[PDB]
Amino acid sequence: MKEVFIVSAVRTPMGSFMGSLSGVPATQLGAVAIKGALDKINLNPAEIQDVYMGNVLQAGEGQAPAKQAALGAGLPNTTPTTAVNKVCASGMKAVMMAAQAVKAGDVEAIVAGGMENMSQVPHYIDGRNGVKLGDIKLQDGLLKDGLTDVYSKQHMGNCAELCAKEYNITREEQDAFAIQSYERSAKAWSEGKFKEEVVPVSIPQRKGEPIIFAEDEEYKNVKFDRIPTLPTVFQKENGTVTAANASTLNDGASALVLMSKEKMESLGLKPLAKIVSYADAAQAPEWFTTAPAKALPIALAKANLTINDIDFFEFNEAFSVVGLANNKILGLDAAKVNVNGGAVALGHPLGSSGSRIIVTLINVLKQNNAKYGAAAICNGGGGASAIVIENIK
Amino acid sequence: MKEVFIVSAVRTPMGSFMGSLSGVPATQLGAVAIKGALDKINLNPAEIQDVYMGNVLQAGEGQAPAKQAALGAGLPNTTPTTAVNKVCASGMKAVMMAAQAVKAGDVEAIVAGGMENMSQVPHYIDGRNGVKLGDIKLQDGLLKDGLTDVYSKQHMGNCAELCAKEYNITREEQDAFAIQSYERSAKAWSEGKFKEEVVPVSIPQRKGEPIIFAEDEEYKNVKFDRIPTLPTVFQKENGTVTAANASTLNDGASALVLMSKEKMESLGLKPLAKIVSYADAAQAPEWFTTAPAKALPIALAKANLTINDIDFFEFNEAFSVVGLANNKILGLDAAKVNVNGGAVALGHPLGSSGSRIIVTLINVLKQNNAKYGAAAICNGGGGASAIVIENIK
Ligand SMILES: [Ca+2]
Ligand SMILES: [Ca+2]
Ligand SMILES: [Ca+2]
Ligand SMILES: [Ca+2]
Ligand SMILES: [Ca+2]
Ligand SMILES: [Ca+2]
Ligand SMILES: [Cl-]
Ligand SMILES: [Cl-]
Repeated sequence: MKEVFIVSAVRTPMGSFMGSLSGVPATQLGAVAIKGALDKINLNPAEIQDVYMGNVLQAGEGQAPAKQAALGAGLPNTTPTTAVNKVCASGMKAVMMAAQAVKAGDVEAIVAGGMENMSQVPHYIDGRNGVKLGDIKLQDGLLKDGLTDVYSKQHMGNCAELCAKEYNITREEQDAFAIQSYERSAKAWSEGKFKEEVVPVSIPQRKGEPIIFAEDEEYKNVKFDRIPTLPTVFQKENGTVTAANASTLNDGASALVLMSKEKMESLGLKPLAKIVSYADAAQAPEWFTTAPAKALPIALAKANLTINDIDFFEFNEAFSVVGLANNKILGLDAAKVNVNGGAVALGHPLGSSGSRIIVTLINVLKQNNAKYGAAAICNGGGGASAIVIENIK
Repeated sequence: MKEVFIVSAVRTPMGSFMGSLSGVPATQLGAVAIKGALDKINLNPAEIQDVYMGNVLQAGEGQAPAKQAALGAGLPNTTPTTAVNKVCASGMKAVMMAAQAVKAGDVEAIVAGGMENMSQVPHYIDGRNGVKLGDIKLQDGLLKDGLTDVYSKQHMGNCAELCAKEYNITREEQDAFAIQSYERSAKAWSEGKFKEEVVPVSIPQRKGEPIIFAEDEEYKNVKFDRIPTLPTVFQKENGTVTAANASTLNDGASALVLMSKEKMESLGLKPLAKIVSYADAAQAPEWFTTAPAKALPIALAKANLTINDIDFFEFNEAFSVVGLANNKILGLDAAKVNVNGGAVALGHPLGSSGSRIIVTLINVLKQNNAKYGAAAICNGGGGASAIVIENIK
C-alpha cells in the first residue's frame, strides 16, 4: 500500500467561548488554518486535489462550509471539498479519510483538518409548524447537537461522572490532572513549543488596525486556589466534574497537508511525519469516555507495533476524568501523555480537536527527538478514533 | 487495487415537503434504509465495519446523526459512524469514501448512503448575543444552509437561470423535460420498476395502526395543463424556471452495502454491481449546474472507458435546465438518461439523492440487461461527483 506523509500541519490559537474569535466564523478559521498549512511549504494551491474538514455544528454556517473554508484559504474553485461529522473525532476522521484517498490511489495531495466556532452556534426553532396555543421552546444548538447524548438525554458531563464512578477516579485526582494540564500548557507556551504550529488570526476592527490573535487564551482562565472549591456542575451530591476540570467550549481550526511519496519528492518537500496506521472503534454511547482505549490497540495492531513502541501520546482531554481513565486502562506513563498540555487547559473546538492533537503530536515528537507517536480522541455516540504516526527526523 | 462490490442497495420512498414523512426524522429514515439494505441480503449486522451517511442539513437532528441512523437500523454499538456533507453530492461522496476505505485495505464491509428530512430543518436565531434595540431575524435553515449560494447570496434557482441563458435552454424545453420526467416516473412505478429498490416506512399514528408509506408521492403532484402557464419563480422578466420544472424539497434516505471480493465470497453473496471508478470535480460556484459534465469524464478516464461505453446514465435533476444542460454538453441521448424518471418528478432530499441515483441506476441496468452505467450529481459551491458501475448479471 502507498505510504501517506504529512508535509505540513498547523492550527489557529484557540479562543474562549464568546471570546477573542467569537466574531470570526468557523469557515474563516478553517480558511486561516488551510492557508497557513499551504504557506508553511509554499505550496501551489492548485496541487490540492480535495479538502476534508471536520465540523460538528454546521447550522447557520451557510452552504458547503468546507468549500467556504477552502476558497477563503485561496484554493481555486477547481478544488473539491467535503465536511465530515464524527462529533469530537471529526478532525481526526477527516485526516484518516484523506489518507485512505491517497492509499486508494485517487489523490496525490489532499488537505484534511477541522474547524468549529462554538460561540456562533445558533438556537433552533421549528418555524414551519405553528403552535396554536402554548409556549414554544428554542433549543440551544450547542446543547442539542453537540453536548447531549441522544439515548439518555443527558449531558456528556454526566457520562464523565459515570466514568469517574466506575473507574474510581476521584475529585482530587481530576483536579490534580487539570492543574497539571494548565501548568504544562503555560510551560510549553513559555518555551516556544507552540510557535511552530500556531498560525495567527487577524481580526478586523470597526475602526483601526486589526487585532492579531496569536496565542491560546483558555489556559490563562484559571484560578488555582479556587479549583478544589468549585461546585460539581453535573451532579449535586457526590459529584467530581467541575468547570475547571472539564474542558471548555472554544473556537478554532486546524489543517494538515497529506501527500504521496511520489508527489512530495517531485515537489522537493521533506515530510514532517508518516501516517503509520489508524482505526475507529465504538462501544455503548454512555461509554464513549473509554473508547480511545479500544481504538488505540486496533491502530497499534494494524501498525504491527506495541504500546511500548510509542514514545508520546496525545489523548484529547474532553474531561480530566477521560484523560485519567484512558491512562489508567492502558497503563500509560502520564509523563508521556499530553506533555505540552491538553484540552482541559487549551480548549476544545469540537470539529477541530481531532486534527489539532495530531498537529501538536507532530511537534511533541520533534521537540523530544522521538520516533512513534499516537493520538486518540473520543466522540459522542460511543466512538473514538486513533492514529499512529512516525516522526521523520 | 482491491475491487469494491455493491451487494445491496435500497431507498425509502420520497415524501413531499411537509408531506407523508414530515414527522419521521432524517435519522430514522436513514435507519429504515440501512436496515432495508441489511435485510435484503440477510446480513449479520456485526459484519458492518463503518457507516458513512450523507446529510446536508444536520441542525436539530441531535448528536451524531449517523450513529442515530446506524443504531436505529439495528447495527451494534460497536459500529463506527460518520456523517458527510458535500451538499447535494453528499450521498454519492459517502459511497466514494466508503469505496476508498475498502481499496485502502481498512474495511471489508461498509454501509454508505444518505438521509434528509427537509420538512424538519429548523429556523436559526443567534440567542447568545442580545439585540438591545431593533428587530431580530430568524433565518430559515433550508434557505441559509441548503439553497442559497454563499458568494452571490442568491438562490440556486438563480444559478439555474444563468445556465438556461448561457446554454440557450428555453422555458418550453425545460417544461418538456419536466413532463417527460413525470411521465417516466409514473410509467416506471406502474411497471414495477421501483418495487425492488424501495423499502417502505411505517409511520406510527396517534391512535390505530401505522401508515405504511411505500411509494414516491411527489410525481402525483402535477397538473400537466398548468405547467406552461406557471410563473417563473426566480426571475420576473424573461424567466424560465418554475415550481414544476424545478425539483422540490423532499424527505427520504438511501443506503448501500459495499464489500470486498473476499468478504462477499466468504458470505456466499452475489454482488449487484461493481464500482469501476469515481471522481469529483469543481468549477466556479455559480457554475455548479454544469459541473457533472466535468466530473464524469474524469471518472471515465479513471475507468479507461469512453462515453460510448456507458449504457445508461443517472444525472440528478436538481432543475430541468440542469438535466438538459449536461445532456447537451456531453451529447447524451436523452433515451439513455434517467429512464425511470428523475428528481424533477420523484423528489430531491439533498443528502440522500447522490446515493439514491446509484440505487436507481443499479436497477435500470438490470431492467435493461446492460453492462456499464454512470451516475453524477452537482452540488452547491460549484462541485459535482460522478461514479461508474458495472452491472453483474
Ligand atoms: Ca510568552
Ligand atoms: Ca477547564
Ligand atoms: Ca505501562
Ligand atoms: Ca401502482
Ligand atoms: Ca417539480
Ligand atoms: Ca452523443
Ligand atoms: Cl462512532
Ligand atoms: Cl465541491
